[PDB]
Amino acid sequence: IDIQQGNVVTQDMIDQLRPGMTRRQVRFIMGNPLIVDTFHANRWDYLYSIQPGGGRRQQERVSLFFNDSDQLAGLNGDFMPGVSRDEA
Amino acid sequence: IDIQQGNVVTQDMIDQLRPGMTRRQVRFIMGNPLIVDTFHANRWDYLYSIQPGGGRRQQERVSLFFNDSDQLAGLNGDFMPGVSRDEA
Repeated sequence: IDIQQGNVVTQDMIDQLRPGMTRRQVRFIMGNPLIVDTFHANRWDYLYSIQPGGGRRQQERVSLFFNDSDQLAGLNGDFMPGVSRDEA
Repeated sequence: IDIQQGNVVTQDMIDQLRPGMTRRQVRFIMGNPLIVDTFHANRWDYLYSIQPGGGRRQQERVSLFFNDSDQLAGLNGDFMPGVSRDEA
């Protein structure tokens, strides 16, 4: 008991989330959000080198997202660790 | 072909990043960002259950961040997978 019919969000649902998903896709997986906020965010973009010394054309892209409190809240890039949950 | 002196960003620097870091802490680790953008973002908050039959007081918190493209760009929560990089 103790939790009503549909509000139970599980770790399995969180594990299905992937970067790039739209709000509609998240709503299907997670259900309706409990609280929604809008604010001014900042994104920081970097070129980075894997196996340093590889040259300018071998660089890849990473983006960092900061939230309302100006604290790091997201990492966009191509790492392929077998993404289960993004992070936190 | 060879990148210039002091803007070489490595995988090791990305691995040091953690959620909650400020822009000043990131700037120390990563150097000055290549491109900076500001936009309107959305955050979606959820309570979730760690295991089935948890009860209301055993729920934890997860926050989802959506970027300018209305795509999932970050996750906030408590997972403790030994965060190397916020997945992407």
